[PDB]
Amino acid sequence: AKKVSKRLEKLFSKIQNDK
Repeated sequence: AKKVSKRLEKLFSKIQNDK
């Protein structure tokens, strides 16, 4: 399963909301 992306997306979520 290469959907670990979710966990990665979780860590990047912080940078995403850099408004």
